[PDB]
Amino acid sequence: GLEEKVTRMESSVDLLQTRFARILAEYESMQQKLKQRLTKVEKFLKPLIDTEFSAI
Amino acid sequence: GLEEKVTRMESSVDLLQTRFARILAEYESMQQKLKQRLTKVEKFLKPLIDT
Amino acid sequence: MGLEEKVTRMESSVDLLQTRFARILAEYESMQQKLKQRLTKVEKFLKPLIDTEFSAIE
Ligand SMILES: [Zn+2]
Ligand SMILES: [Zn+2]
Repeated sequence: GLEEKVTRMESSVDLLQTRFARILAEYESMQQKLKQRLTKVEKFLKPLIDTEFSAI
Repeated sequence: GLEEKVTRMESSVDLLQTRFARILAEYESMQQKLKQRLTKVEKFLKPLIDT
Repeated sequence: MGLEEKVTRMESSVDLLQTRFARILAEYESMQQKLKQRLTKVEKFLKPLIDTEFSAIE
């Protein structure tokens, strides 16, 4: 019965990794979009930032 | 012998899954707050930033 | 032979799972802190600038 249990556990752990992989992929994809958005904001503001702090 | 080892691996997976669920939940919640904050900021700069 | 072999392989898979994720978790905390710092600088610059130069934007 033990070998049966461990055989099944293999597929269960595989299922878990597949779930995890997708949840992570989605988190990272969103993280990626926030960075892109943030970077556009920083680029847009760069001239204003420099106007406040950097001569010439 | 092997029964106790397998039991211990079941518990490890259990703990790991639980750590994952809770920790990813805390990261997703913080990510939402960052999105909200970024959306406010962008609202100030529209429609200029989009153009 | 079959049983012991599965137990051995399973031990290794579970170790790998736990290590992989300790590593992913470290990258997240790092990228999230950096994102927060960047956003915070933007916010801290933009509020007083709006207030003093571009006031109707609010
Ligand atoms: Zn100025
Ligand atoms: Zn091990």
